[PDB]
Amino acid sequence: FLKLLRLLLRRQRLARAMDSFPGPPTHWLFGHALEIQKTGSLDKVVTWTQQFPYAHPLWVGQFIGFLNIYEPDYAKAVYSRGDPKAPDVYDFFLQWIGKGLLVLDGPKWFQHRKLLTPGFHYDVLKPYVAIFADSTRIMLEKWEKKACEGKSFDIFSDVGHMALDTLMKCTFGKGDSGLNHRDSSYYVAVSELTLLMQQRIDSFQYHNDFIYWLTPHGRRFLRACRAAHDHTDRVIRQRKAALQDEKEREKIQRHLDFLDILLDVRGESGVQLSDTDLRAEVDTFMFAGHDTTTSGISWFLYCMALYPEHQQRCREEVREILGDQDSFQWEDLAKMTYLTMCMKECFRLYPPVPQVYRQLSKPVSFVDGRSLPAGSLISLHIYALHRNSDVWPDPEVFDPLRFSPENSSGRHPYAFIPFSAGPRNCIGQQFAMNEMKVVTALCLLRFEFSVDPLRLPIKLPQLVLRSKNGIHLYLKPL
Ligand code: HEM
Ligand SMILES: CCCCCCCC
Repeated sequence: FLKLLRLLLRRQRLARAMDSFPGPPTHWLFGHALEIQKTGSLDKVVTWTQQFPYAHPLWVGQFIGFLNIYEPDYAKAVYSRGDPKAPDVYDFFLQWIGKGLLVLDGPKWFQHRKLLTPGFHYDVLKPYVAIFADSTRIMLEKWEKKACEGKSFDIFSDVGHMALDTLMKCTFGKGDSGLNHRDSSYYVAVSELTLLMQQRIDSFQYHNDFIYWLTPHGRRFLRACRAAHDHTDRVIRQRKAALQDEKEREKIQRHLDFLDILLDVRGESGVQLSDTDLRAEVDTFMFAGHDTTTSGISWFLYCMALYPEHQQRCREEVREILGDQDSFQWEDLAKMTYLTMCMKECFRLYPPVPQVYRQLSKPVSFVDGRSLPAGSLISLHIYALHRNSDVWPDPEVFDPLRFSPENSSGRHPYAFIPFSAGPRNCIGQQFAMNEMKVVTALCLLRFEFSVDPLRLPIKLPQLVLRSKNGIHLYLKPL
């Protein structure tokens, strides 16, 4: 009883705050869940976006109500203020990545953010360029054999194994050994975790913790959680043991990679992390550092396939930059200006993270006079934001030149936020951008990509942006 009364009072509170915001009709039980759970609901939200300027309410089951926002001023008003993440959504992370940097709020988040930000300084990243090329070459060898077999194949999983391996070699001290059967067990568990958690987000019956853990869904989730934790436990043990080597420990001790910072080599961290805190940050970054870039690369190579003229331009840019070099140098990534424009245009139409959430700790007033109070829930729809017609002429049209120096000089700084923005932006953005430029550059020099008209990708939200049917492409070796 006590709890049910509070539940209805919040229900009425959240609803009243959004009364100045008209929105689509709500089912009496599911709210908007039934539209959201359909294939294509990202595009149905885009249509709601045209019917309701700026923002519109959004309900999952008549108890939780978000304000879906999709206009730059509205995005800027919230995502510049470092309000906490929406606990109704991010609490589902807890059995999986825990209270790591993505879930933390408040001054503990800033401590860890201060702690981990040196791990992604460009001097730490320069050596990673060589690792990116090695791991890509391993993937491209597999691909030259499949290609000569004549059938189209899904590239997503191969890109993921490659991304996972390159993430661990770069930021977790993995040695030259490479992928092992156990690494694929981790990869498969993330699929299950992001599948199930995305469905929990859209399924209000699964919201209550007590109930969820009794369902087959929740038990499946907790089996996957343990599988992920077995992986991160080994990676941690392995690096503590490897630092017991005299040669190795002397060597590490100017700039430290991600996992060594956490392990507080050289004592300089100035913060003491619990084992819980440590594993949560490893869980968090092991996930965020490969799931996202897998989506980005895979969707990019799809966009290059859809648009061979752009693909050929990118192929010629990177070919001139490489010359007779054995491999690209960190300095070369800046010259890939046109590849970067296509990559941004890809992320506009195919954002690797299409939706994020906040819970306002303070009120906010928007550019049109409407406002919201503290305690309300914000749903940043990056997908619709990037297709906003008031901001992007011909939104569905792929045009890399949208991101030329001239055409972006007066860009609203919150129009194109695939890595978010404000204090809770992506810590890994330049790690990711660098990885993806090196991988896709080598991909284009080695293969020419075309789509499969029989198996065109369908967009599938899954925390990051996946495909219902993979990304099946045809490859020509060169
Ligand atoms: C294509 C690449 C990437 C995309 C699209 C992406 C997207 C995002 C987004 C949208 C956020 C905000 C989270 C929210 O609003 O809830 C974010 C934050 C973050 N990303 Fe990424 N990310 C990328 C690459 C990376 C990489 C490479 C790593 C790890 C090495 C990573 C780790 C994280 C973490 C830990 C945060 C939280 C930072 C904080 O709260 O201070 N991301 N990312
Ligand atoms: C609720 C969706 C958030 C996904 C964040 C992923 C961070 C890279």
